[PDB]
Amino acid sequence: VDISTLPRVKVDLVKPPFVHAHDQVAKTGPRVVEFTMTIEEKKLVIDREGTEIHAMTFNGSVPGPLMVVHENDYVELRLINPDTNTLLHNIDFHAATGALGGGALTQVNPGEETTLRFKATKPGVFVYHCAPEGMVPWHVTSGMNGAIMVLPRDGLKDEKGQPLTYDKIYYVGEQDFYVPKDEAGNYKKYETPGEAYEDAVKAMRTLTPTHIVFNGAVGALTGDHALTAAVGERVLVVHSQANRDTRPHLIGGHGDYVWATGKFRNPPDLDQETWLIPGGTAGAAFYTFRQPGVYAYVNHNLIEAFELGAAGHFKVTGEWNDDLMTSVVKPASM
Amino acid sequence: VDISTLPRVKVDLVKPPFVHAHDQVAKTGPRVVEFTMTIEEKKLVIDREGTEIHAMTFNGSVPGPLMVVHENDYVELRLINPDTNTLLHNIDFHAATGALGGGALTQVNPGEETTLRFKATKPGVFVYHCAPEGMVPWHVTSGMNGAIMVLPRDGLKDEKGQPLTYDKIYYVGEQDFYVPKDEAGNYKKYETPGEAYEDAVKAMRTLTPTHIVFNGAVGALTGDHALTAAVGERVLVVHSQANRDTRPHLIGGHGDYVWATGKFRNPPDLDQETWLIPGGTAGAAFYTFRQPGVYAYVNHNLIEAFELGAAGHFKVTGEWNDDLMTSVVKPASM
Amino acid sequence: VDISTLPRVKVDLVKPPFVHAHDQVAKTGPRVVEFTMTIEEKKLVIDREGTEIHAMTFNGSVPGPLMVVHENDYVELRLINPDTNTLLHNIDFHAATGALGGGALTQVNPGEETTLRFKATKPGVFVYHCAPEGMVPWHVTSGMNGAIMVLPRDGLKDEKGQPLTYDKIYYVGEQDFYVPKDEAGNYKKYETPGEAYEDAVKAMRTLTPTHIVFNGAVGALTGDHALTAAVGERVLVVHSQANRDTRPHLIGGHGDYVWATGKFRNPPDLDQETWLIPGGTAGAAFYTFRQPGVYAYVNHNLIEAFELGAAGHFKVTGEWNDDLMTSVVKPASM
Ligand SMILES: [Cu+2]
Ligand SMILES: [Cu+2]
Ligand SMILES: [Cu+2]
Ligand SMILES: [Cu+2]
Ligand SMILES: [Cu+2]
Ligand SMILES: [Cu+2]
Repeated sequence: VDISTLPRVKVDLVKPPFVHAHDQVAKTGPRVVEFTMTIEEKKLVIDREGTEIHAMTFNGSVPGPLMVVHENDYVELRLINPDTNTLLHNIDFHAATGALGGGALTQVNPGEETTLRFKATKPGVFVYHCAPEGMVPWHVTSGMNGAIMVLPRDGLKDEKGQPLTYDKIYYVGEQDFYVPKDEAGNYKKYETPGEAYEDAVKAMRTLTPTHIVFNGAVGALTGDHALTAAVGERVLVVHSQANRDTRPHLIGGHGDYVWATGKFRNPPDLDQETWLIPGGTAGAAFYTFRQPGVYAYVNHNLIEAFELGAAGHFKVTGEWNDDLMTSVVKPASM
Repeated sequence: VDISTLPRVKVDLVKPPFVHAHDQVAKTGPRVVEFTMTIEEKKLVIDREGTEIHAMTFNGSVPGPLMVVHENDYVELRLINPDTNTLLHNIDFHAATGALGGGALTQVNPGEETTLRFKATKPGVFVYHCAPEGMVPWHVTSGMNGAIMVLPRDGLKDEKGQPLTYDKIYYVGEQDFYVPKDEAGNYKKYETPGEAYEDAVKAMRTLTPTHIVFNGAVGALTGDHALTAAVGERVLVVHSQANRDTRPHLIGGHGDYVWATGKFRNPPDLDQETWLIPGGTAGAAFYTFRQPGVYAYVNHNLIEAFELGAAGHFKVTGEWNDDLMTSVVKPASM
Repeated sequence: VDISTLPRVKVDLVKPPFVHAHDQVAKTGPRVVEFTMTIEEKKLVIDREGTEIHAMTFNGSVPGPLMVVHENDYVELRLINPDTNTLLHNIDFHAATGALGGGALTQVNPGEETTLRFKATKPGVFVYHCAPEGMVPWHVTSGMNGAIMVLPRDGLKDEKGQPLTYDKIYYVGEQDFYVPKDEAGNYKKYETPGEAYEDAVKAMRTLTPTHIVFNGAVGALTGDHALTAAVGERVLVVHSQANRDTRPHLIGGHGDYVWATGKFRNPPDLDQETWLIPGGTAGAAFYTFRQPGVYAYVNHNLIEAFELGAAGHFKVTGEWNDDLMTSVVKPASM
């Protein structure tokens, strides 16, 4: 087969929790979709008390952008490592076949550039992350991870076969930070990551994170930055994790359709309250709202949710329904 | 639809691991089932060495009672907070839709009372727990949790469709306690929970429990308080967890039918040895015994089972079967 | 039924990750397969820095050998405890029914021998381990565990029904060691296990392992001891765990067919990137390779993989495929 006959299309990626424009059903044969990502290292504030870390990011955000392609398309990515960085990076896709998911061919030193083309042969949601030889967990637990969705050429289907169309799509990436704290119980500071590597390893070896955040900060999805919807809309939430297990939960709602492993060739589950997403994988949930108000989106390890910071908010417009839930007797003195 | 035409029925709840009387198949249309729960705070001994904690409970037991209703019924709960308590409580159902599962409408200060009515629209086993704004994990990891079973209007079915009828039903609730210990390695004591909140938070932030118990105490289901059955009986064990993952295991037996997420609209699994129940969810297992004797029911994280206290016992009456298992040569010297 | 009419067959077990000779489809009725295992206690080096532990083993290896039988066969095991050991051991199968999986009938003091016969009535992969009264986690987290595969009498089938034949079969057993370290941060040494029991308990109570290894040592499956295959071959990897959850991942590949709980009466999953295997269970993955080169086989808790030592290697011979993955622009300066 000649690759030079398929059409080409350029896409510009958007900062999460929003996704770039796309169609839910394909209207073309296989194509060549062209993305562009610039690695960047920067200081990040990840809580209210002003805790600072040295994060490494794709396109300058934790997590990286969510790419969306169709099955049997050709994904061509152009990765740039500017001259102001200091480390060696390389991407690694869980959707590509062979050569360590592409990590053996995308090693770029500071001030370099590479291009990798692969074929998306399996539909579902997959995880991509950095993976340099000898520093994999340090690069991954600092923010170099993201997801990619390979939709089927015909669309999503329920357990029987009828199509499933969504109105909105959000992308939530959970991230666990292991910040090294000195003997007095205070977090430390450094100048460059090379001074932080040793303490980062020593803190990672304890297997317990210090922070767990949605979208790269505490409260990054609550307040004015909350997600939005209306009663009757259909939302697809793509949840991702790269190093640790997670159990998403939508307080007040359920999961109408859940791919907990994120593979669309399998029939989904029904009426899930809390599903488990293993570490190093992405899951998808499909929900249609039925009541207005504010919703919580948490990791139902309640200590990780309400003590470490893994919580977000939904705002849904609409009109109440006294048949589903009603307050018969308001709180009185007797 | 008029709610005032459906019949009403009052139910009195029973202390676990026993369940109140009910029918496995519905013989009426939708009804209104009326429960009553009184919150109560008390000192609990949770091990053999006499470790004391300040537990908060529904109806004065850890875990709370197990309610049983049918699909599309109307659950009306009347929650009372006596004047001798000191905190603010509110229930939160994972089976109700909207308003944070009912937590935004059931806040009762000490010496108050409220009534909440919702509609059980999805069959399966669900978790309910307390959830006050700012103290969710502290209230939940002290004993304010339980389960509720919404059976289908026609009964349980296997993976092909034939009905599944059980003879007995037991309810096991696993609970993890994070008891604060002082510098010498000894557990601390307090007078009221307000003095314990700070150390409780500091101990919870370590993500490792100090105790893990079945039915609210070490050895609460072993000895004379063990569960009972006979060879040929059919038992449904409803296992619950509210904060941490668990992996139940029946030593010597299996799981004939397992709903690991606890949703009956999904086909069960077959011949499970150890299934995983995520944190903040309830699962159901259906087993028919084939050999007499004593059985262990453990959390197959063996350190949590035999070092922290998550173990219980079954006593089964019947006659042995030399065909399944037999001792050919008893332990000899050669 | 008379047991004395079925044919008998002796099998000699092989050190992992290799399996003794067997057929994928049965060519006889039910038989009586005879195994032999000798318990042995020995000092093991489990890392590069020469950390020593006192391991207890079946047949002198961590993990124990993998037995393979067919459904409805009769497994007869003869367990020997030589006079040079010092503890009391007893095996415990998750595939047998009744009497604590066989632990109540196989207690052998040093210098003894026993024989146990049971019937394999459920197909799948199961875990067996030692379980003495009062020392279960200490005996299990020192290397006394393994797996057993009970194949169906007709062979493995995919989600629709077509047979699945494998060319090679490997067995990977993950093991977590809790080595006690003294106040200076150095691992301790002892003479006999009786001196190590107390510190072993105190270290186990922290719920965090110090080492996590494939096949009983760091780097035991990398280098010249890596697993081998060719492009187009079909491999069945049987992964086991006895105390802790694990999430296997094949970097560069996928899971074509996955039994994550390891029970063959259930339809497998498709196109898994990372599946979760609960603690105290065994799972099976079936993969056919499509690209040559070196593959990583890791626990995708990347801290446990690349910081504690849970990693192995595949070497696949064959010819590259520029259509699946290709390097369009090699790393350049621009
Ligand atoms: Cu990197
Ligand atoms: Cu990965
Ligand atoms: Cu409360
Ligand atoms: Cu909850
Ligand atoms: Cu032993
Ligand atoms: Cu076991």
